[PDB]
Amino acid sequence: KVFGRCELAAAMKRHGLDNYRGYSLGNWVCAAKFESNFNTQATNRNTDGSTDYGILQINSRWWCNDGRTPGSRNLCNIPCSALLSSDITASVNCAKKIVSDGNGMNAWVAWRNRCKGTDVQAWIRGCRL
Ligand SMILES: [Cl-]
Ligand SMILES: [Cl-]
Ligand SMILES: [Cl-]
Repeated sequence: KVFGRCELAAAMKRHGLDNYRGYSLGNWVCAAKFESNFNTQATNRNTDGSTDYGILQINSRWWCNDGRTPGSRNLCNIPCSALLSSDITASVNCAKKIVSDGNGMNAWVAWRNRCKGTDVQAWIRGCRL
């Protein structure tokens, strides 16, 4: 599923991400934009052989199992394929664990490089939330 911007903002809001660990909703929408272009089916292979999955490009190196990332962990206790669903529940629940891990949203390289410190409120402008 390719979410509309406000569609995803509303989905993220109802799933409890607005100000989760102090990150306003626009931060999450911005991260999703640059990680996946709002596409739940986004996947990308990393140089180390792990793969990023879904709307927030969650990495099999640590967070999910895909059976093809040797020596990795599965800290969200989920198949990586669950992170590709049209329903963002699994991705959101796992994201909550990731952002609580120590470095906050810096865990998402695209957030650090493209969202952090910017006017992220613009990402939820005009949205019915
Ligand atoms: Cl957009
Ligand atoms: Cl915001
Ligand atoms: Cl933080």
